[PDB]
Amino acid sequence: HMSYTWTGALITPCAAEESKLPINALSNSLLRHHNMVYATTSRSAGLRQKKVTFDRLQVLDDHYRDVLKEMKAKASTVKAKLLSVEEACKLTPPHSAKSKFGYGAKDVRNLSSKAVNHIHSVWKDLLEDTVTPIDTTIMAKNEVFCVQRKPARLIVFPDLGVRVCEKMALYDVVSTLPQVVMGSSYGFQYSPGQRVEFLVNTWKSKKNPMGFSYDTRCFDSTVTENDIRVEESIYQCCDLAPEARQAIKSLTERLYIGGPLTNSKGQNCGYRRCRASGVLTTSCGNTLTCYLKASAACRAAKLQDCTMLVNGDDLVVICESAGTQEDAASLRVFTEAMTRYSAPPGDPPQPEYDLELITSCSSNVSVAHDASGKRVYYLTRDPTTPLARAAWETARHTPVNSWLGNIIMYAPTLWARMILMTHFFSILLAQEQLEKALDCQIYGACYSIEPLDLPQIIERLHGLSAFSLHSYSPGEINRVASCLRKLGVPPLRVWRHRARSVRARLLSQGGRAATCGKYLFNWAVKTKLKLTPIPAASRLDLSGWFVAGYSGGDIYH
Ligand SMILES: COc1c(-c2cc3ccc(NS(C)(=O)=O)cc3c(=O)o2)cc(-c2ccc[nH]c2=O)cc1C(C)(C)C
Repeated sequence: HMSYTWTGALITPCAAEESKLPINALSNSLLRHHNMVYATTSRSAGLRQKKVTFDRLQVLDDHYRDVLKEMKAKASTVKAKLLSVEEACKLTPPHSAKSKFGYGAKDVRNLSSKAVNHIHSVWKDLLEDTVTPIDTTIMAKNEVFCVQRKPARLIVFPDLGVRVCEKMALYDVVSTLPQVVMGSSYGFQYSPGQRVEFLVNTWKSKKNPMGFSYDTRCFDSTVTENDIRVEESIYQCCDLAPEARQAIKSLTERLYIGGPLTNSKGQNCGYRRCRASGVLTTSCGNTLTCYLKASAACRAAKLQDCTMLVNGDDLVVICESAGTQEDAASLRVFTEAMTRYSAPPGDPPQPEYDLELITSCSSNVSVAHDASGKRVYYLTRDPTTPLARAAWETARHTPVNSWLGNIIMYAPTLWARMILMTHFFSILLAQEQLEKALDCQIYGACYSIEPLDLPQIIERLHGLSAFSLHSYSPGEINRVASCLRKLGVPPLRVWRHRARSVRARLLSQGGRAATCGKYLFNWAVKTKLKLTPIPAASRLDLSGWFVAGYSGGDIYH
């Protein structure tokens, strides 16, 4: 029961790959330790192949079937709709990988007769054939990190025509089913502020709280045929149109369970028998499976009052403590149950008795103070990877602007405000590109956003307090200052000086640029301006922002 089998053919790139941090005239103003930053390339794909390839053994007990029965009872209350070709076309990212059959993402988005006719023939084939394995492309992802080198992560995806069909059959399912099945445990329904609120309220709801994050080693590879069939039985609980049922069965049999792996040059690389990382159901499938195995493992370990928080393969459990030493033994049993369910740990989970010490989705809760001096909880993270990616983005245009996604998601943080906002607004001002829409990712979905709209976006997600936070915690300040010394990033005092200039330059432009100066950089001036609700923020359509996760799902909003 191997996750993969391989032919020996290489995982090949599509274009030139850079591993060394590109340098330009702007680089040194952000980061001096250039050799610390690198990008993964297809050169390390062979090492990743070794890591992801293993035998999976699964032992399913009564706790597993009991949780699954409860999940199916909730899933049966869901009604989902089939999307039209046209509706599914419009969810396609403008730079999504082109089809092998003579059309691309822009042809799909424009509803070109050629794209639409091929999609209809792919759909008809799904309904008529529920056996033939569907082809997939295997690629090495090019991602930027700081040293201490990771081999490239792999991406496995079917053709563009298949991806549009996945949307038609399952978009409504993967967007609505997880919150119904998992309720408040479904992480992707929350904005960062709502996630903090859920974590704080959960922690407070326990008499003697204990919390831990559970890291599964190579989660996609641990996903078995059983897991993928169990996910399909959950989707099948929904009230569906007859064509959607048939398409879901077909996609499960032909694509989700497994299939051949083809490199960018058209050679057969091998065969997958685990989760494909680049399908519509990757996020929903991972969330459901992680929640199922973990809820079952909690009952096996006799963990009292376990509240889960699940986002794909990312898991946080908050429960009642049985005493520090009993909690450590309880965690070893939870781990043994997860292992029998084919979800062994990367790092062994550690019990935590301080909410701020739990790391989940690379993040943690911290505390600052608003303008009135009131304690305010917010989400932060170690800024090393955001800063390594900002350095890359300073010298190269990339398909996804991580700095923009990081400013959006981490707007209240000391590091996003003082460094990311300051640096990138300075760059945009110099290029007169404040109005230019840029692509970013929020919970795996793609968005096109104008930097000029950041004050309204931030107000809507985090509230006006995101522009007034001060008196950050010593632990947070120390982590940021340490990260800056390690990367050779100028100290926070330099950023304050630069921000005063960026603020003045923005205010000088007037209009929307002045609003950016006023709201984003009020922290930089000694005599602070009174920050009132931005009229434009109320008009924002932010409906599908925090509904579901779509990592690898090829979604554009
Ligand atoms: C939910 O966790 C997040 C996540 C977050 C966490 C996460 C954890 C696990 C997975 N796993 S998977 C591939 O199986 O779906 C997928 C995801 C995912 O898509 O988004 C992502 C961000 C984020 C940061 C910067 C730009 N864009 C973003 O989406 C912020 C938060 C916080 C903790 C701040 C709410």
